Amino acid sequence: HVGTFENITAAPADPILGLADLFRADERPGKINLGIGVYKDETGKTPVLTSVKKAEQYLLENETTKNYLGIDGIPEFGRCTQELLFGKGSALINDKRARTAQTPGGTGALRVAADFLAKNTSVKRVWVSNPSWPNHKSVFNSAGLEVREYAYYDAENHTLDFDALINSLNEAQAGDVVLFHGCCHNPTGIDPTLEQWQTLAQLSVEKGWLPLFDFAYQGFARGLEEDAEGLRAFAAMHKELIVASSYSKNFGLYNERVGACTLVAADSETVDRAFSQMKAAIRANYSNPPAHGASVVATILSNDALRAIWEQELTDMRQRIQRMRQLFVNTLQEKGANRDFSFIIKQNGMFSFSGLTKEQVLRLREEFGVYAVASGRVNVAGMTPDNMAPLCEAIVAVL
Amino acid sequence: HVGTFENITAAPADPILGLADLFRADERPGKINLGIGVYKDETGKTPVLTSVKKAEQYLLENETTKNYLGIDGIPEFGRCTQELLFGKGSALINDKRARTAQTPGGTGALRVAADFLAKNTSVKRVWVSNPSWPNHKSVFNSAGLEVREYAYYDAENHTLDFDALINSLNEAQAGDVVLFHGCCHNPTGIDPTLEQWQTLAQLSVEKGWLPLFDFAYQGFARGLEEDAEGLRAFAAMHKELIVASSYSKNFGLYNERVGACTLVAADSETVDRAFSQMKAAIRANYSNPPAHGASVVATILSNDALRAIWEQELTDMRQRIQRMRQLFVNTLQEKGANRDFSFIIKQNGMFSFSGLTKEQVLRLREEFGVYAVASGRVNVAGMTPDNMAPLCEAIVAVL
Ligand SMILES: Cc1ncc(COP(=O)(O)O)c(C=O)c1O
Ligand SMILES: *Cc1c(COP(=O)(O)O)cnc(C)c1O
Repeated sequence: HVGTFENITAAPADPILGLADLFRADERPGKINLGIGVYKDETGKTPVLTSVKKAEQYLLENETTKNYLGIDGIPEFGRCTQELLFGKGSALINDKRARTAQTPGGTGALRVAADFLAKNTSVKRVWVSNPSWPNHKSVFNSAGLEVREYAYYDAENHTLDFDALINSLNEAQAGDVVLFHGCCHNPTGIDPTLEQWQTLAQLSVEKGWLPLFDFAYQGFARGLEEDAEGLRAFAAMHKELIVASSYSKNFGLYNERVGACTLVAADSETVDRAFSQMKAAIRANYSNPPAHGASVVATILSNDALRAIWEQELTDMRQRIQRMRQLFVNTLQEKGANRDFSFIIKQNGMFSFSGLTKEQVLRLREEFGVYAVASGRVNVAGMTPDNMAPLCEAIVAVL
Repeated sequence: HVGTFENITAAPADPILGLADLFRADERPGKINLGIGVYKDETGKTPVLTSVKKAEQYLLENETTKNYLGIDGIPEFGRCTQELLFGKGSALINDKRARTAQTPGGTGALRVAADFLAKNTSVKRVWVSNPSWPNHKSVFNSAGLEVREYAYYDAENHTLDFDALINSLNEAQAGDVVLFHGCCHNPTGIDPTLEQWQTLAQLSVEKGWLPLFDFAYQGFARGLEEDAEGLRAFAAMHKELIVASSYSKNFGLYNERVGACTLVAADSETVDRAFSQMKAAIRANYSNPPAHGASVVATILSNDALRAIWEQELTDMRQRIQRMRQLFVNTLQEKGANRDFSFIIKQNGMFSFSGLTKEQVLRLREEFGVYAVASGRVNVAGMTPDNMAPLCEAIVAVL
């Protein structure tokens, strides 16, 4: 008989991860990796947060069983997640209009929403920004959903092309899903202003879109509450929406897969009905979520002492990134750059388009050991005082 | 605009988890839970294994980062998993014919395999035993695969109907997937004999099936090596096969979601080619797997001192279940059951069909607070010397 795997086509190379393999292979000393997708501290390390170590020691001393969690995970983890997203006194919580499922990471939350929508609604189309996180298309496609793109990035002024965004979403029908990055847009770091959020919220209601928010970087732009203003503007006007949030970055719990899918409906009776089908899609996927990572988050957010520690560690991460953004611009200037890189200061989060062509990105990698994604995206959190000067010297040399 | 979630139908109750929710709510003090497949010790607790607590202490004091694992997880975890499945000096291992991905539990391993098959091959049908774990149909249906049933259990004699098995499977065409329980068949507890396994291994290669092994209870029938004989018979004869395994139960790591999906192809080139697509299906699902549980398992299996403790803890779990099976049969006769329950002694694992009708199972729950699955499956590992007498008095009362 002929094998079942005989004529399987090899999968293409992942953009972000395909670079990590080429970097680890590079035997040259001093190589710099700006294609990473995680945070690094002043010494180039991705440490475990102090609040997390404390929480983990408490769990080691007090856990008496590893018995299964419910399909939707730790209840306290859900309550605290909804407070972070909507605010302590949100009407969505008091009206019992939101239900939250603990998921393996923000990716798991997007996949659960995709499976839920594909199997239980007439949704057939998801609209994603161009550019966006490359994995968005894979997740919704995995459920058989068509993914269309809407305009976003003005590569001339390094700003949000709001006029083209509206025009490109003209063909988005009622009942279509429109995906928004809550804050720190990946990869451009360009976020709508509060006024622009409100315009989109109003337009979303008139057009009949189902908004889906991807919230992976709460606390990395301006602050916890500030970074949720855009979502809460939608929450105030919409009867229904979906939020896929992640704690991978703002708790440094990347490999513990800590995320949440939050479902909002018109009333308590409708969200409970819908949520039962979301739990069914989780049951047929991974059954129930991993406990350790979410227990840490729940312990920290429910303990005032630990939460004060965590919030300061998040501030330390946010402030270091802004300093590197400023130091990056000043050092490029110091090293003789004629191109204006001021837009870097105006962008939020770990990522920004350097504006380098693929040809310049290629020269950095093979000629200077500086590794960036082919799109020109660079992780500002991968920059340190020790590597800033070599990095900038390389960039200037290819401009 | 009408809502997208307005016309969603509530999901039905899970045959296993819907029962567990009822048990937690029951206020009667003498209630007994024989439903969910979770181990209980002599005191009715589900403790953390001592080896696990020690491994978790090591991790707490030596982990320096939570950085993402690779899509396929911890390497040593994958290596140790293949040794348990195939043996120390397996030809599959030395020939580099096997690839293993760490997955969120055994369920996650099933969904990953299903997603991988539905999107990269011509597989349309999956053959699952009748009866089987209820979630099997849900996992493969959600990936878009049709599920056909083949005969297995002889309800009159309480044994394996090996004739009806071979007959119903003659309708399975080449390229179809046939799911086998590696050991401790859920829910019957009847496993094929080594002679019957070898008969199925030979019939499989002839008809061109794609074997899929669900291995959730390795070490609970007779032993680690002994429980892999059936699989290792297929492995020494097949060019391709898939093994979804779980560490939820033999490590008591339920809520940390520790499993593996192992892919076997004809040669190292085909397996790496197919595995690249499996890693793609994982990326579009949960991205990468949770570390804590798998790290514990790898720490234990790689340290001879810890492993020695774990192997003894697993032996005690296996033996206690066997003692409860004997005690269960002896006590039923003591309490006046008359019917012969000797077949329970010949069944392996946690689960056994009590032979009770759905109506008797219903009476046990409403009238006596004894909670079993509607199929009559009872968890022997939930029986203790303290709850054996009330449990058996209730069963005799409904006979
Ligand atoms: C036969 C079978 N397959 C798969 C599973 C799922 O195991 P896990 O909890 O690790 O997802 C179980 C759990 O009971 C099982 O009995
Ligand atoms: C990182 C990221 C995710 C996924 O986060 P995980 O918790 O690692 O799964 C989703 N969306 C965006 C925009 C991200 O940057």
